[PDB]
Amino acid sequence: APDEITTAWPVNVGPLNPHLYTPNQMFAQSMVYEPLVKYQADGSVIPWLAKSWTHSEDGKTWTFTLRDDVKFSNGEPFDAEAAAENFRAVLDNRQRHAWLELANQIVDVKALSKTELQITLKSAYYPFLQELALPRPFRFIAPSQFKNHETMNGIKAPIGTGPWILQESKLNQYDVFVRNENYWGEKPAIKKITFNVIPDPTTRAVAFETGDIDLLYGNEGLLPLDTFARFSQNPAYHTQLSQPIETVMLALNTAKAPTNELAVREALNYAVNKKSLIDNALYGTQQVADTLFAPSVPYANLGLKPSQYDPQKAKALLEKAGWTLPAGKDIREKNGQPLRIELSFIGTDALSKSMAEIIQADMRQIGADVSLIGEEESSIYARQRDGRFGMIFHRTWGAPYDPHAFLSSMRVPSHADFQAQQGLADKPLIDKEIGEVLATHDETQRQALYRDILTRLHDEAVYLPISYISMMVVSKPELGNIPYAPIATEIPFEQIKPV
Ligand SMILES: N[C@@H](Cc1c[nH]c[nH+]1)C(=O)O
Ligand SMILES: N[C@@H](Cc1c[nH]c[nH+]1)C(=O)O
Ligand code: NI
Repeated sequence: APDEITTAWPVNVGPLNPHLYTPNQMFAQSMVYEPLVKYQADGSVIPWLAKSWTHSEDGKTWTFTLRDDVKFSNGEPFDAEAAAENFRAVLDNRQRHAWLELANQIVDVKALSKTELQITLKSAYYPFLQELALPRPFRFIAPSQFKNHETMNGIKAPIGTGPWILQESKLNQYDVFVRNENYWGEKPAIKKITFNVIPDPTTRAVAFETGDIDLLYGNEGLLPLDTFARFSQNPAYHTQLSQPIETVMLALNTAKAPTNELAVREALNYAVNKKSLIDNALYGTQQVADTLFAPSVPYANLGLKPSQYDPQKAKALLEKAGWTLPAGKDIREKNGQPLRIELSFIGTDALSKSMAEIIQADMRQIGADVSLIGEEESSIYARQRDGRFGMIFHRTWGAPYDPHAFLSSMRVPSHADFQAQQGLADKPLIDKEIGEVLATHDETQRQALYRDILTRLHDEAVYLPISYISMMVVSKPELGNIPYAPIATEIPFEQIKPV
């Protein structure tokens, strides 16, 4: 049928618990569950599940007027008490959400009326509405689907209020979404969406060529990039490559030898030929990243000094730092210890593996011995949180997490960042200023705090920025131009109009 589409994703969508993370896929969570306010391209929010709201004079107590015509997909009603139960179920696992400051800010959530929801905060927290608009965790499953009054330990059926329903899910094969015919808002033209679980990038390309796939949508790992370029030349196909949405880099571990020496981290930053890396691994399709955030990110246009490819400088830095070449070897030594660094990455990811090989070859030219450790995704995430890495692939999160939610998350073991920053003398100051950037209502103070935080991180060579990556689309021409969602982790299926 024309109003049905088939697409692909490398893994199943997961249980679609609205209040957990791995292995739930964010775009899928955003198809089924909804927020109180909805994020916009211009950077604002609009009323969503909340029709309107008011706030106390001190800005700590917020009262939302919800919509009254909203039902979960199973018929049960969405009301303040339902909302209140969700927030409660979230905050029971508050430590897990500590990366997002709103989770540490909510003091109390009370259902006043059927339509009146009251939230109480520790402070007049300015990112309040924006953080409510995020995919997760502050979105709403039917309280009837809790397991023993909790969500943190699992849910029953993923029942939400969103315009899509998870109808069927088969492990390593497919997930199927049907339009929710009792959705409170405008109805999507598409009635059915079938996600074929196809882990391999090359297989995803082949599947598209068969005619069986209407739409591929995702980041730079979606298809091999030489194939995508080929596809873009094909008048029978449609392709798109958005403007950059986020940074891909290495996180260097400042608390683990030898990446604990500033001079090693700087030397590493000088050793990699990023342009050559990008041309070769990314097929010239992306741009070179010099800083944790691109200068187009709010608050990040700071004129930070780029590290250019300079192996001469790199080897000079190392020499001064006492890392010398012993007779008969090409790897440097300091106190009888070889300059070994462990680079961990997801072994099944083609792009990471390819970049890692390039990077390893680059560092060998400065006398650094990089060992590649490709592992399962879960093992990689585990190393990110406990700090068991020398260098680790890492990326930023896109709008609207960048930069504020991403900096916030640095303060706890969330992704790699906290652990990578442990060895820095000024780490406690950085964490303090991050807190202050989230607290201040003065733009001028916020500009300064961002400059100070981002400048330290840059000058202390915590990261090795590689590239700024894009979204890509491959589609049948009959679907027309495919739009992008304001939240980079969401896919705007509800906006696709078949013929
Ligand atoms: N935040 C997730 C990791 C993740 C992958 N993609 C998005 N987030 C976790 O720690 O479980
Ligand atoms: N750690 C948060 C934020 C994030 C956005 N993208 C990846 N992570 C989450 O996974 O929900
Ligand atoms: Ni995450």
